[PDB]
Amino acid sequence: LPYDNYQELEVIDEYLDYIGEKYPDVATVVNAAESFEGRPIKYIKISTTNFEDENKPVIFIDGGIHAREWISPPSVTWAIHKLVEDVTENDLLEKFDWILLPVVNPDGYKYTFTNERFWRKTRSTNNNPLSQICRGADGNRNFDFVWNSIGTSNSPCSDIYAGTSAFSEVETRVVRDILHEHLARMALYLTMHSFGSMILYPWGHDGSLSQNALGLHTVGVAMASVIQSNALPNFPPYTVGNSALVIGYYIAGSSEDYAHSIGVPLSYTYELPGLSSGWDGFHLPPQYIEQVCRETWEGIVVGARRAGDLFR
Ligand SMILES: [Y+2]
Ligand SMILES: [Zn+2]
Repeated sequence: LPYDNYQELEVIDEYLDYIGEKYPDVATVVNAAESFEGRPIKYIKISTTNFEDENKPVIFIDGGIHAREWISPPSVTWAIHKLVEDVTENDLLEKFDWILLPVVNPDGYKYTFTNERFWRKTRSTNNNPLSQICRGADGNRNFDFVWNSIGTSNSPCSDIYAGTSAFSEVETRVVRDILHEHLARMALYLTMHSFGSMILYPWGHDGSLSQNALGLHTVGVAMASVIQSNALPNFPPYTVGNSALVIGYYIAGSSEDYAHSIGVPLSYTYELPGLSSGWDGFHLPPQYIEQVCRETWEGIVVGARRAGDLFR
C-alpha cells in the first residue's frame, strides 16, 4: 500500500500490472506506446461490461503530464484502488466505464527521481541539434489547441516550450488517441496536476466561458464542496472557476481545453493541494498523500455522478 510515500515509476507501473492480473474480469492494462526513451506508457481500462455496452459513458482521468507534480499520479492510482480493490460506490462501475493513465510523462517522472526533482517537461530530442541540450517539451502546452499562441516560449530550454509542433510528443499523442477513441461517450475528463487546490475548466487561452460553462462550474463547485468537508483543517479551500481567471495567466495547448474543443462536455484540470507557495508546493508532505488521495476520490465520485446526469 504505502500511500505514505511518493513511489517510483516502476512501482506505479507494477501496480497497474497487479490490478490487471488480479482482476482481469474488470480491469485491462494497455501499454499505449513507448515514451521517447523507451519506457512503456500505460493506462488501465475498468469496466464491468468489457467496454462493450456503449450506453455507459466513459470517465477518463490522467496524471503525470508534469514530472515534478508528484501528488498527481497517486491520486489517479487511488481512484484505481477505489474502482477495483475497495469498491464502496458500486454505482460508478454500473454507470460508467473508466480509463486511468497514472503517468502520461514517464521519462520526466523518473528523471525527477534520478536527476532533478523539479523538471516538468518530457525528455525528447529531435533533428534539431540544440535539443541535445534542451530536452522535452511542456506536455500541457503540446495539444493542438490554439497551439503555441500564448503561455509558451520558442526556446526548447524553456519549461513552457510547446514542442516542435502540436502533438510532437508521443506521450501527448497517447492522451489524444484515448480522447478520440472514446469521444463519443466520454462524460468527463479530469487531468490531475499540482498545486493550488483548484478545479479549472476551459477556456484557458482567453479566459472566456464555453457554451457549457454552467454545467462546468456547477459540477466543479459540487466536487470542490465534497473535498472541503473531507479535507484536513489545515489545508486551503478549493477555488473553482475558469482556468485562466483563477490561475492568473493564459495558456495555449492544454489537454483540458483540447478535450473540450473536440466535444468532451465536462473536462477539468485538477490542481491538487500544496502547503508551501514555492517549489515546496510540488512536494506535499508524504504524511498527507493518503489523505489528499482519499478526499480527491470523494470529488471524483460527485463529479462522475453529476457528469452522468448531464450526459443523458
Ligand atoms: Y537542469
Ligand atoms: Zn501541471
